[PDB]
Amino acid sequence: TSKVYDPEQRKRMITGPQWWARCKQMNVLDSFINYYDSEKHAENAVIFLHGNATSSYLWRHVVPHIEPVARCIIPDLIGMGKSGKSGNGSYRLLDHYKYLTAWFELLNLPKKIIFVGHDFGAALAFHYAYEHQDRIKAIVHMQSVVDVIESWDEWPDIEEDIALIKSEEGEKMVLENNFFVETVLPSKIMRKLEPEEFAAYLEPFKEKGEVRRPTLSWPREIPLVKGGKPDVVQIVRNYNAYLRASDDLPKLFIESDPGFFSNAIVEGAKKFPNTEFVKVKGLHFLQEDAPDEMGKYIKSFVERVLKNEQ
Ligand SMILES: O=C(Cc1ccc(O)cc1)Nc1ncc(-c2ccc(O)cc2)nc1Cc1ccccc1
Repeated sequence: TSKVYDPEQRKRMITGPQWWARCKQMNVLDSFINYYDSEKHAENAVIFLHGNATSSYLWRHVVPHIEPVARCIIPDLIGMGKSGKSGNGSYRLLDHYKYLTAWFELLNLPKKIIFVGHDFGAALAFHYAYEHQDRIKAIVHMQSVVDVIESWDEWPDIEEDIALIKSEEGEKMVLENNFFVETVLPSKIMRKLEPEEFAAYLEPFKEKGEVRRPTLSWPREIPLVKGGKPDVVQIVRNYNAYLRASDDLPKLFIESDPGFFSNAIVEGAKKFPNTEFVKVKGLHFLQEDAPDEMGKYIKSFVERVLKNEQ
């Protein structure tokens, strides 16, 4: 089976260099963060968090829809995109969280922040919210790490694949063969990316070896109760319980159709009260198939949240 280019994409296409020229770099702890900042309307802040294999580039066609209503800030996570590397070479969830929260404290953020999370980027937003429950205005999430994996009731039995990624054979798949960037990323986009678009995802991880570590450390953080990292499992248990009780926190979930393990994620997402559910066509990286529909849904949601707090 093959995929085809979107014939109208090249006229709107934003290349890697075009995106990176719109970004800025700032020191954060012992390293630095590359990020996009739309600057205007700073009384609110909408922070977009990518997950594994991607970078701020993922949001490039989504964010213009929201910039007119609120300041939009989009980082490259540490070790990813054009950001600096982690000082100790470690890329666990808490390593990312350490750099991400240090970056927040330098951005002049409002008291209450809006988060937009994908993949493990949503796990970071959820953990931040659990630890700063008075700093959260709204949360948008999608194809997200919503809860632990405790059984195969909703999740397909992925045990054999998890054992693979945790093995030395999985390490070679990532560090030598770039599995998540070269294979998973295009497999989980419906359209075919333009060559320049794939090149922007490939560029941080173009060289073999240890530079690819973040794309191996992320799946090894999976919150599988039996065999997962117990510190990550606890983080996810804690913020899941918080989210299930957060009746007063308005949320938006963008379902992807047919998505990627969608059923398990939706069933977890349904347990969080005050969630508006919308749906777009896509797989895992739904930003690359329905960015304008997503941007419009997010814009209306933010507008509604702002109008009803006032
Ligand atoms: O890594 C995870 C973590 C997770 C996600 C959601 C959740 O409720 C609990 C834990 N899941 C995962 N589990 C399996 C695979 C996977 C499976 C097969 C394959 O060929 C490639 C990747 N990928 C992933 C990455 C992923 C999927 C969906 C949403 C976020 C992150």
